[PDB]
This record gives sequence, C-alpha cells and structure tokens, in this order.
Amino acid sequence: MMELHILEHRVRVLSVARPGLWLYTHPLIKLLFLPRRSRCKFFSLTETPEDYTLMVDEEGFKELPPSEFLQVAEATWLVLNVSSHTKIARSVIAPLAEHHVSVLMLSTYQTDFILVREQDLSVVIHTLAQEFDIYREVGGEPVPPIQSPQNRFCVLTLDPETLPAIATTLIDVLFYSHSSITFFAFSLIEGYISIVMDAETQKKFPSDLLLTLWRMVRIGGQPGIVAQIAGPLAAADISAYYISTFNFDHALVPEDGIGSVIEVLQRR
Amino acid sequence: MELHILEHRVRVLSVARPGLWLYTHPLIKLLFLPRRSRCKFFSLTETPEDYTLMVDEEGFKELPPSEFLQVAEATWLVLNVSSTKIARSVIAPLAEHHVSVLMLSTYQTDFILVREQDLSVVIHTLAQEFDIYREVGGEPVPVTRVHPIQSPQNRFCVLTLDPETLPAIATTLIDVLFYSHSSITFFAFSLIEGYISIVMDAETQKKFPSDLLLTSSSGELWRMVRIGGQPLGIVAQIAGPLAAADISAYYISTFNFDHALVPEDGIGSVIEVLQRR
Repeated sequence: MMELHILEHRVRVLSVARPGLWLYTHPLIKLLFLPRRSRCKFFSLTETPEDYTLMVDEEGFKELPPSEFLQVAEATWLVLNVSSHTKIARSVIAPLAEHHVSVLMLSTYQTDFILVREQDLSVVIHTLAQEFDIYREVGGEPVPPIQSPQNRFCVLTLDPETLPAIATTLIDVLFYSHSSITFFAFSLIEGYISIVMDAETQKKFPSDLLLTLWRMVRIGGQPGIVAQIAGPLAAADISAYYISTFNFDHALVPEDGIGSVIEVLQRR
Repeated sequence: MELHILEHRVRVLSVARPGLWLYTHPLIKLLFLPRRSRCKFFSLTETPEDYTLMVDEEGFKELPPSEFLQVAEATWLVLNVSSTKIARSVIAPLAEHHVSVLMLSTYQTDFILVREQDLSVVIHTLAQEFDIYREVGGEPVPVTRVHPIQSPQNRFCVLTLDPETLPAIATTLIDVLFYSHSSITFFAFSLIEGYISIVMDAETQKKFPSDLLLTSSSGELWRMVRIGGQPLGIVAQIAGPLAAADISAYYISTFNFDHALVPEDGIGSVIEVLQRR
C-alpha cells in the first residue's frame, strides 16, 4: 500500500573535529551558500559537543581534503523516504534492526530520511518488500541509556532565496561560536533547507526569516540504538525528529511531554 | 593642510592564490564580524599576481603561518591629510628623501603608509608645510619630537557601502573573493575605522544586489594605470608626473605592483604623461 523510495544520493559520513572545523571553512561555505558552484544535492551538517558530523554526496565529498581532524565512515550510504498517495519507527527501523542493520536517521522539516549502508541494500528489499511498495529513483522518476539536556529546540525551514540574508549570522554560529548542550543542524537537501537550533540561538537571527517547540533525548556510542529509541516511542506513539550523528543518536519530542518520552526510553 | 599620523600599526603581506582557502576563516572574520576581532584597519586587494593584505597588529594575530604567505618584515604607519593631490606636497618630497610609500586611496580618504623607520624623516621633510599631528589616546596631539606601463581596459567603479547593509552582499562578496576562477582581474575591499571602500569591475558589479553599492556621481567610470615590479624590496614615478596635469586619481599599492585609477574620459591624456617620464 504505502511506498518506500530509494533515492539517487550516495552519501558519505564524516566527523570533523571541532578545533579543525576552520580548515574546512572554504569547502563547507561553498556547499552552504553557493548553489552554483557545487553539484552536491545532499548536504547535512550537525554540530555536537563531540565534533561536527557531515553527510555529503560523492560530488560534495571531493571538496573536503583528508586531515587529522577528519575521520570518514568507510561505508557508502543510500537514502530512503516513505510516502503514500510518523509511523516510520515500527515499520522501517524495527524490521531493519531485527536483522542487525544499522540505520542513520535524519529527519528534516520537509521529510524524514533513513540512511542505510549500500552493502545492506540486499536485505532492506527482502525484509520489507511486503510492508510497502519499494521504488527507486532512476533519473527523476520512481521505478519499482544516556543523557537529555534542558535545551529548547526549534525546527525551522527557510526560503532558499532568503539564505543570503542570514549567511553572516549563520556563518558566525558554525565557525566562530565556541545539561546545556551545544547542538546545531543545517541541511540543504534537494534545494530544501532545514535547521534545528535552540531558542536563544534563534535570538541571534533576524525576526521573521526563519519560517516554521521541541526537546532533546540522546544516546549512542563511538564510531541499533536508534531502533531502541524508535520502538520505545512508537509504543504509545508520539511525534519525534530523529537525527543520527557520528557518535550519538538524537530525538526531538515536544516539550509538553518530554517527561513521558524519558519514561518510555528508560524502561526499554 | 594638517598631517595626521594615525594609531594604526599595519602589517603588509601577500597570500599566493593556491592558498587563499587556508585563510577563508580568518579573512571572513575581518570582513564581516567586527566583534570577534579588535582589528580596525583591514585591506584586501586581488591582483593576478597574488592577494595583498594590509592589517593592523590585532588582525595580524589572526593569521597563521603558511608557505603561501609572504610577510613584510616592517611595521607601517598610516598618514592622512586633513583640513587627492597628496603627490606634489607629500609623495614627491618624501621620495626626494628616498622614503618608499604604500598608497591606499579609499572612497573616504587617501592613506599614505610609511615605515616607522622612515617616520622621523617624514616629519623632518614635511613639518614645514603641514602641522603634523599624532594619534595618541585616540586624540590628535601636535608633535614636536626604467619601468613599463600597463593600461588594462577594464572599467572600474569606486563604491562605498553602508556598513549596516554589508551582510546583504556577503554571499556575493565571498563568492567574488574565494571561489571565482586585454584586461586584468582586480578587486579591492577595505574596512578601516568602520568605513568600507571597494574597487570593482563593472562586469563584477553586475553580480551584486541592486541599490546597495554607492558610487560618487560616476556616470564616467574609472580606468586603471598600473606600473609593475617585484616583491617589496615607485608611486613617485606615477603621482608626480600625474601631478603636473592637476588630474586626480585613486592610488592603490599592492605587494608587487602600483595602481592609479583616473576618470575614464581622460585615460589617454594620462598615459601620455606617463610614458614621457
């Protein structure tokens, strides 16, 4: 009935250490603000107290030199999106984890992306052929146990042609700003802009540009958990935004029920 | 008729093009974030040879070593005449006393950079025609103690800009400076004491938003004369000749060449005077 689409993007996952981020000001800026200079179509940038986790297609990957501040996940990743015409947890990540496949969840303002190794593509088609109808984009056509800080997050989108109006204030946040977690998310994917940022980080930005109450739960290890969270929250389903970084996995649920989401996440 | 010595202590260096990316992070801070730098004198000039950077000591502390970097060993002071014919009354005599100078004409004022080594001589040479002041505690205090010419055909514009609208052009400006690629490629941006001066091409002027860059009655645009040379190791031979014709010009010195910008409809009359000498 429903549909699960596999998209063209060939994503690479990087971890740029914080003290090294500046060595990549030139590349990342090209990917952030200058559409007409990089053919990249999938750009995800996340800031966490451990590092800056990046996800970029192969075309946006040839512009990031290797270095000591930069550790790359040696796997290539494909993108999955559910459509019809968020019950995603129990229908995508529980069958996935049951066969011990790891998934990187990246929910955005527009859609939710499930990232999988390409070596594990053979299983997602078989463990799932009968829950959805699986499509694959050929061209532009579809052919068949840890912490939570007190930060209050906003998930905002942005008209692409207004990105310059914030460029500076955005650059300032990422390359020059050094509970109470520092967390930031910016993703330009297929020309769609999504950002997660706390409340007084939005105070930095002008008033009415950021077009549109959340809160963070968090857990993961260095270098399966996303399924634990996803299944613990699908039980008595609530809304959530899942973002996977190099080390941790994050979920953003509304404030009004944060406590409940910590009761279900801790018993499991 | 006043001569002011400003408190700026400027360093002058050259960034080779292959390495400009390595300085995107510091440069951007100096260009767009006037709070995370105590620098208040900043100038960046793109020529075909290299990028030239004139930056005070605070902004100089923001730049890391590199093989693409060539820093002039000397510290420089900035001179300014108060109430662009600085030639016949400053550059000419100082040149007669064998004092090299680095010009930096901006939309707001014309800066004359001299090494502190030469400072004394400068006073010795100009105390008779100007009352020389020095900026102590932010206050102007009276002090008692063989070269061919290149004439590109680009049409340059001299623009200033309201600082409170600089972000609106940021993405464009960055694109022009860090990610781009008879004529020559020449681009000037300077922020000094909160004033922005940009020299641009008209082909480069199309890429920017509308109704932000401000020009001085420029229906007539500008043309460049450019006398070449090697690294920091000659404006007298452009300023003084050009002084005879009482014609005004924007002077800009870079690490390897010297540039004068004259109104366009007189460019020929300028080149004439320049090849006599």
